[PDB]
Amino acid sequence: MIKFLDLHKINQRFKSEIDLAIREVLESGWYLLGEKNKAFEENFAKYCETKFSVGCANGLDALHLAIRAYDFPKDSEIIVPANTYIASILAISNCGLKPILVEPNLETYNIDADLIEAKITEKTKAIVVVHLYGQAVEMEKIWELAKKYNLKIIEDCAQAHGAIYQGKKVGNLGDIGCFSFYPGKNLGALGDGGCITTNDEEMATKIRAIANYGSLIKYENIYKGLNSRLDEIQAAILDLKLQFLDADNQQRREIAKIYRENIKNEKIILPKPYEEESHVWHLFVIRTKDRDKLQEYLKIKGIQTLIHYPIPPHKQNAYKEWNNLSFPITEKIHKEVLSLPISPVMNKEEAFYIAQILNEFL
Amino acid sequence: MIKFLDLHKINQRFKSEIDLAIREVLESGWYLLGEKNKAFEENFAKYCETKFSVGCANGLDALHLAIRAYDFPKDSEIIVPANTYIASILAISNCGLKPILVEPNLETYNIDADLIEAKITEKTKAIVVVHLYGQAVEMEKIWELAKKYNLKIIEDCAQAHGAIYQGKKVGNLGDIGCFSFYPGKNLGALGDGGCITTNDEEMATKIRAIANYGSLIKYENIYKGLNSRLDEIQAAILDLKLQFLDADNQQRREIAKIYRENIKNEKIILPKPYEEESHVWHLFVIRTKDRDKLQEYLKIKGIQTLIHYPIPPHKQNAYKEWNNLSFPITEKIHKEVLSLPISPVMNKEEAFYIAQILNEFL
Ligand SMILES: Cc1ncc(COP(=O)(O)O)c(/C=N/[C@@H]2[C@@H](O)[C@@H](OP(=O)(O)OP(=O)(O)OC[C@H]3O[C@@H](n4cc(C)c(=O)[nH]c4=O)C[C@@H]3O)O[C@H](C)[C@H]2O)c1O
Ligand SMILES: Cc1ncc(COP(=O)(O)O)c(/C=N/[C@@H]2[C@@H](O)[C@@H](OP(=O)(O)OP(=O)(O)OC[C@H]3O[C@@H](n4cc(C)c(=O)[nH]c4=O)C[C@@H]3O)O[C@H](C)[C@H]2O)c1O
Ligand SMILES: [Cl-]
Ligand SMILES: [Cl-]
Ligand SMILES: [Mg+2]
Repeated sequence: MIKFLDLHKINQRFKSEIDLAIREVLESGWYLLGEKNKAFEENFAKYCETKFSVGCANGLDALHLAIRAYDFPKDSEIIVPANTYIASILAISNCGLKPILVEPNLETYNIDADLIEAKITEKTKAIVVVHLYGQAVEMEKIWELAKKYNLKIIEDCAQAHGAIYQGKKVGNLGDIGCFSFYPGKNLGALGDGGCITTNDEEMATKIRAIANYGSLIKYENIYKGLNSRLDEIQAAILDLKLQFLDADNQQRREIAKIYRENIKNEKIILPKPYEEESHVWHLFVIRTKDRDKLQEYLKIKGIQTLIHYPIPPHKQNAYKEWNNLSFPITEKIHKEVLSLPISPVMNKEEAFYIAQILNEFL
Repeated sequence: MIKFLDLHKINQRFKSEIDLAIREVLESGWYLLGEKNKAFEENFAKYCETKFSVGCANGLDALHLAIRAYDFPKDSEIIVPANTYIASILAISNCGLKPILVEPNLETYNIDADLIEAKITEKTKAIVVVHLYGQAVEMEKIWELAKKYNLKIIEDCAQAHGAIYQGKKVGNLGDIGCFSFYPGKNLGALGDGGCITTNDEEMATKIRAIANYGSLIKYENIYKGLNSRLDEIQAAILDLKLQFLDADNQQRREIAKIYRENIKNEKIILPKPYEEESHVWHLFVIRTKDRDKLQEYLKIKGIQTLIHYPIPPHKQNAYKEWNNLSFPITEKIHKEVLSLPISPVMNKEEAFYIAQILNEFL
């Protein structure tokens, strides 16, 4: 069976270094809010070329912190892509604000910036751009509209660690970037973890306070806070893995290159980034009309696949109130997408096998 | 320097077992939602004598999950002790509900059940009882009022793992129990972690869903959820430490016994539990009129102390709107309390040293 994502094999490359990093935390007797978090924040900010980074508990919490720290009026709207993973939208709902869905461009699977303005109202306060599947959103028209309406740009970078647009890294393309370090991400922990990136020192400080019960000074609570911290053990593992992130992303890109050049099936639509540095290939997403039949065929041929995603947020029981809204581009994507195996440790001869098996489906 | 709480020394007792447990998780390649969480939940439910336990990210999240899962009307009130750690109150605020503060009994530092009814309204939906410092709340009058008004009882058990009232463990004294496993707690992880305990299978299932983005079935979201999980590494460490929790609590109780029998200073008020099994001695809290002078004297004598707590929630900037409300019993406690060193690994001869140093303060 070709595995979709072999996390044991990804992390086995660092077995001795992970052991030493965990043992350093255990021997420090400091498990939270410590030197490994400080070093990881400094190094991840440097990687994104932001002045600041603040660790937190997971990627949804990163988004919740970014929105909550703005303290927008309770009737505020936040624009968000209709086809993202449900967590990008949950963050807005969980802050008590109104998500306003905008279709992706079918060509990019990312928010269509030329559809946003039609949904801006006097209540709009922010845009959550999602760099979906590893592709950076083309930001030029988002920058224009954000400034025209004095909106904040909140990047959901959970799937796109290291992606580039106009020479800037995701996490440095708006007011604040929000990251997941869930174990399956392009930079994965061995547990839940997240961070924000920003150049705004006052927002970095406010988020660091809110994520620690609202406290920067022992015994004192400035804000009504949350509890959203990155464990020292996980910061230590992330800091050692960060050194290899560009190389891992390049390894992914070489699998994507095999698929993009060797799949020749007119009934399968391949991902096509606008620039190679814009895509770090968290997910390699194809579209086909017979998606469930293709997944079963591939399974019979020894190839594990997952769907990102089969049910869009507005069709979930969670968003029952939206189930009769029409987002036909999003609906089509969710009926047609399948994710092919891709990772930094995947053998290239498996990608050639998969490409020819896909060509035999036609 | 006698340390307040030596976590390295607490965890050093389990050095080889923690190494083996972490390595089992790493070699499984399953870091979340796995066998260590299943085993820990089963064993912690058995320990509390509840049918169910659901792991989550931390103790505040445990409380947030318990309240959120009830889906109370948005104008609802929740009764909570005025003198608890601020997180018990943050959980209510963060769910968009109205905290209604009730004074503790000065004799117990726990909610005065004979002051609750005066603050019940038609909007009251629950009581958050807090087993503060390790002492179980006397529940008989809380049970009576909860049933009279059809209120839910949500136990904040963060400080009281293993405490007993009327032969039942904290976490089995209401509708749902909420636990912290923050590293300093009587059962501590090596990172953030938490759980709920309950006999209600439908609430356990709903909380497990909400804590995993609202999803029990892959690709499907029943509820608008959060991301609040217990890492497999932390569940593994908690499960091995749970075997020693009663023995660690008894070791704490023996330090408390030294303080309670050997401090003879009429200007210092000692903690006095109603039954020995009701107190697991997370914190050993004294009161004195010259609290800041006593803390500095003890520091000069080589004894580290902390304050639980010096600023009550209603006086915090976080709750600025409450800063002119009067809770004189809570205010007095916060001006007078100091916590003496106590832990399962503290040397008993240090407790005798501390007791005689306190007697020399008079
Ligand atoms: C745009 C966007 N925004 C915010 C978020 C929220 O970030 P978070 O709060 O940090 O999760 C996400 C998360 N997004 C991801 C989402 O895309 C989805 O990802 P998925 O690929 O379907 O997830 P997975 O199935 O758990 O992992 C994939 C492979 O990995 C293997 N695996 C996994 C684990 C955990 C393991 O322990 N061992 C394994 O071997 C099993 C699978 O084959 O579901 C996850 C729970 C979310 O974190 C997002 O995409
Ligand atoms: C009633 C109630 N409800 C809900 C909650 C919320 O639970 P949570 O969300 O899980 O935190 C609490 C938490 N309550 C505690 C609260 O009592 C307070 O506890 P504290 O004793 O003042 O905390 P501490 O100073 O961090 O730890 C004490 C000693 O431990 C040493 N230490 C600590 C750490 C973390 C370390 O890594 N290494 C060390 O050596 C240093 C100190 O000397 O602050 C904590 C952050 C909360 O988690 C509560 O009391
Ligand atoms: Cl649209
Ligand atoms: Cl009162
Ligand atoms: Mg965590």
